[PDB]
Amino acid sequence: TENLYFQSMRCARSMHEFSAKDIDGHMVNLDKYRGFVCIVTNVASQGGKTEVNYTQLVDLHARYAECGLRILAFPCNQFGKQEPGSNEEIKEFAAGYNVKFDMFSKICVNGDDAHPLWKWMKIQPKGKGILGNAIKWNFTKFLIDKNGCVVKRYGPMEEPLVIEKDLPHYF
Ligand SMILES: [Cl-]
Repeated sequence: TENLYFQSMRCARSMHEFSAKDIDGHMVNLDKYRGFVCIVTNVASQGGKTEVNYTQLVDLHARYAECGLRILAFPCNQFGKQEPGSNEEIKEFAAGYNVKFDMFSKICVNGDDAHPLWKWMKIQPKGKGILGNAIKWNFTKFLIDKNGCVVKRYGPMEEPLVIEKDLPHYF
């Protein structure tokens, strides 16, 4: 079972209570996203849906950054080992898609070594999965409101443009 080891954290109210290393290795306090609507997603470079996901995320960011949309991308190698490269290589991969949103260092999203933000997101009322809460594949997406609460989860079968219709409610 996936366990928080600071059991307090089952009572965390917001993504803004968490921190993560950016793709350059620097700690980022996620409270910087207060007042912004965020899409948080796990990414891979060698996935079957890598091209559509990066392309559409870059498009949403281009079209809605000025409305308050931010995107946090977390590389993860847990799905067919489809993100095997170094953070430096992943950074250059994203640059080829002209990514202007925020890239993070590679993490686990499932299991005992999952980043705490990911452990927390999947037990939120609106972050729950269909059969259990595990992240099922690359490019699961969580929509986070301006107060840092999880408001919707989109599975790997949902391309990022599907999210577009839901954004105006949270801006
Ligand atoms: Cl994929």
